[PDB]
Amino acid sequence: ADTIVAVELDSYPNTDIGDPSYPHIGIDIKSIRSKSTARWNMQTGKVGTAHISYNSVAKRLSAVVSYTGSSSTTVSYDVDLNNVLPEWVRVGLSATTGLYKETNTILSWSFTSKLKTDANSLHFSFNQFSQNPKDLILQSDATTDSDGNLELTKVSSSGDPQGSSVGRALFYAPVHIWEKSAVVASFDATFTFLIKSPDRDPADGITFFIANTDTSIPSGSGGRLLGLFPDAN
Amino acid sequence: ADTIVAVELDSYPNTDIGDPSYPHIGIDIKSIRSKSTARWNMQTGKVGTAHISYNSVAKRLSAVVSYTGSSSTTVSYDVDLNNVLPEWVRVGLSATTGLYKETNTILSWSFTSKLKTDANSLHFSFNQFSQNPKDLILQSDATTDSDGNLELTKVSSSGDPQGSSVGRALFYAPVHIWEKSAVVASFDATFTFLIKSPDRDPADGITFFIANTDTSIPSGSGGRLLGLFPDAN
Amino acid sequence: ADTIVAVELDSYPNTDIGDPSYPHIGIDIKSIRSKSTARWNMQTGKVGTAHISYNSVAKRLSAVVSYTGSSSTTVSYDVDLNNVLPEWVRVGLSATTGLYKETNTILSWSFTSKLKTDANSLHFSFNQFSQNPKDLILQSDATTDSDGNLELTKVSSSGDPQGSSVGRALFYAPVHIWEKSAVVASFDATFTFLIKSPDRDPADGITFFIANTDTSIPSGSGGRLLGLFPDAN
Amino acid sequence: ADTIVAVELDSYPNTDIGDPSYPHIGIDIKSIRSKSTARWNMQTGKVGTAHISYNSVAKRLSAVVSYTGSSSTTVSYDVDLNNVLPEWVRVGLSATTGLYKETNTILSWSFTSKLKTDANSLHFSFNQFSQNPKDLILQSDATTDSDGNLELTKVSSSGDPQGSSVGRALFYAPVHIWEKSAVVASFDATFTFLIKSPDRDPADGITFFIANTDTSIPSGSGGRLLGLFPDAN
Ligand SMILES: [Mn+2]
Ligand SMILES: [Mn+2]
Ligand SMILES: [Mn+2]
Ligand SMILES: [Mn+2]
Ligand SMILES: [Mn+2]
Ligand SMILES: [Mn+2]
Ligand SMILES: [Mn+2]
Ligand SMILES: [Mn+2]
Ligand SMILES: [Mn+2]
Ligand SMILES: [Mn+2]
Ligand SMILES: [Mn+2]
Ligand SMILES: [Mn+2]
Repeated sequence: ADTIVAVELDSYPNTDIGDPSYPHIGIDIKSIRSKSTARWNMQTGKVGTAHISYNSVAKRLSAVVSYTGSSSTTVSYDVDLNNVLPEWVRVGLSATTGLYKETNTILSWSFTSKLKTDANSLHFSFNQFSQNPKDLILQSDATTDSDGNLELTKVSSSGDPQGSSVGRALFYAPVHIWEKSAVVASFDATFTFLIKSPDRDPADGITFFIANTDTSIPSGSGGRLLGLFPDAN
Repeated sequence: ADTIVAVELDSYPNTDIGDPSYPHIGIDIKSIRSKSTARWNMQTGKVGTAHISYNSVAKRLSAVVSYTGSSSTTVSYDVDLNNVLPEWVRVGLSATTGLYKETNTILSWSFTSKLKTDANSLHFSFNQFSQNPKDLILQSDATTDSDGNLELTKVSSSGDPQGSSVGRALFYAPVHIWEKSAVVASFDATFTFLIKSPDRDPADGITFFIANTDTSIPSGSGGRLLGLFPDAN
Repeated sequence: ADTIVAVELDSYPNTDIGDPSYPHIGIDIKSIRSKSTARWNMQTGKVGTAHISYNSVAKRLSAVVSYTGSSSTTVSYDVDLNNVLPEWVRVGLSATTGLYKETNTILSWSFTSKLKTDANSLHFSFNQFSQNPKDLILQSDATTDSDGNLELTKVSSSGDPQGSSVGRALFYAPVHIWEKSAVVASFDATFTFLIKSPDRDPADGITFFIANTDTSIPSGSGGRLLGLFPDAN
Repeated sequence: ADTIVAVELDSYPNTDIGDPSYPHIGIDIKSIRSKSTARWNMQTGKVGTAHISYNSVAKRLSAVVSYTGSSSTTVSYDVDLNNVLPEWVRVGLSATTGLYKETNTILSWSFTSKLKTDANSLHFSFNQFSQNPKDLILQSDATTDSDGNLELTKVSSSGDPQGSSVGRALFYAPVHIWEKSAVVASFDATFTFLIKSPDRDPADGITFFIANTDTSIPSGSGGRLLGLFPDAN
């Protein structure tokens, strides 16, 4: 299986598998069962912004989600990512839909990682996406539309979101997030998203994640498993 | 008085005023009495590197000091800097010497701050310093030498450090580290230093600090007070 | 007098003083009489974007102005800026109005300069401006409005532009754009603007400029002189 | 065949194929026969630095090579790279040796490309290289040594350079250097190198190049052809 670290924007509460009884954002460390979660006042229909940051010294993975002119949602979890993730990784975005749906549009995405022992670094940012982006590995249904937006999950020609869909987008170049005796390593990511839906209770969510470089959509990882895990353990 | 936040590289143990009985690095929040300290295996004579980072979401000020081919020293303190510092600040470097001395040479210094509500930012970096640097506010004895290094404390023409000296260097432009309803704010700083000394027990240390924009060397802030505070409260 | 280098977005054709008989953008080197100009298809009422770049090796100052979904305007001039500008400078934005008016709103502004001999650098960017920005030197009428925009020239409470106005905004920290034996130096700047006007022929324009660090609005530098020069020589 | 743009640090004068009768750096546009060259006061044994920059507005490819405490070598060529290169490319470093040899060690390499229509970007930098770098495509003999240096051409266990060797290193992620109606696109690259040799006349050189994303070492592209072209046309 893969090794996964992620910040989930969980729109549908799957109380049966540990999820709180309300939309939320959480930090997942090798398990869909978030190590930490926080109430997310979902603004279906409005453009949101997610910011994720971490550094090997403070060892505190944090994330904040906001919408113009409205309070933000934040979540943090203390953990030394060097204990979880391998030295070389690929970073990406994933999203799913199940019985209930929603659009999982990504309008922009930037990422920066630095490894000091000087200081090697990788930084990329898309304010728009082109169809057939050669610097992205699109998995599942994920695709880029004519507007320059990244649709992680299927969206009809009418723009209507489809259920039971899954997709991911990984940056092409692997990233060296750590090495023995490195002095400090850090990474920061930001993405803007647009979740729309005709459903009274939209599902399932969007995530920013980091995994082994050969990561792929696990068998039956749809719906409540945000396309990151094979099961709910 | 000033409002000060700092990461101190305390070379001399002043046990009388809270200091541990060994060289150390610490985080000071409006008091020379560090809120958190860690043992610093001082490498007198070798070039060291300090890295300081913080973001408004994780709210954890961290710092790591290292030397080539040798373990590093780290220290962190959980605190919401928005509660301590004013919205506009100036960042700088300070250093002192008392009865016992040491050189407090700065070879390079970089700093980055971002404020998102987009994202305003300020970034500067010196790999060398020119004499009469117009983008630095030099306070006390602090000066730039012919080699392009910043000498925070007095150093004889022979290169010998002098005791009872104090100096600071602030970046010229004020920095807006926070604003109401900002989504996230962060800053990161790095500097390389060279502390040399003929003394068996060198003093007193070097700090990276953030304070009110009109900050200045407090009356009798020399020696064990690292040129940041008027007293030891 | 001051030493000035600038990229002018000249909205009003002052044919009497060398100006072409149409709105234009030009590169000015110590003279309002541009060394090079190009036809500017002014989009009064729409948000424009200006990008200015230069490096000591290619020695070619360039600038491009564009508006969404419409062709751009470009202008270049080969010149070694080390022959014109002093080693330390301040960069800024200026704008004016005369008999005829227009708003000269700046929505964002970023700047980056690098000097290698390593590589010292300065970078700042505002996606919004706060009233009473401590990292800007506002000259003349220039002010920040409640929306977070920079109004270089007077704008009535109703938003109506006023004639015979002048204003400039300089970044606070001086910039070291060059030093003897430097290997390469470069700078890049971008700003977005909004020029509105009830006039059939709006005036006078907006500029990005670089000058001596103590530069100020020259006596009677209003109107066609874009607040940069004392006369039209 | 491939589409190649490159800055060559040509250490051996192959006068028969257009080369000047002295070591030189040049800009090659789809031909080993440089469109522009300049005398290179080669400092065999000392660490050199190369800086390459270009932007779609000025349309002037430039490069400068220097060594500590000694004059630099510069070369420029006016050309709209959008006419030569395809929209998606891969950037890299290449080097060769023929009858005569030299080491072609790369100590660091950074690259930045921006495409505005906002502003997509890619930036990476290595201050050291790890063996088996997953974010580099190593071609030919190119390899990373235990010191963290990139050896483009074969170097014996004793550190002695070998003749008749060729190698290249490409960054893993493709780069989108241009798109229709883009406002401005730019790229900048820097690398430090170490060329050593026991030969009275070392060969053959090092280059930074940009080519089609599937570029590879052309058949018999060794020696004077710097591993970029199949012939000398
Ligand atoms: Mn970098
Ligand atoms: Mn951040
Ligand atoms: Mn319901
Ligand atoms: Mn910035
Ligand atoms: Mn950092
Ligand atoms: Mn002792
Ligand atoms: Mn920099
Ligand atoms: Mn640019
Ligand atoms: Mn008219
Ligand atoms: Mn970028
Ligand atoms: Mn450059
Ligand atoms: Mn010879």
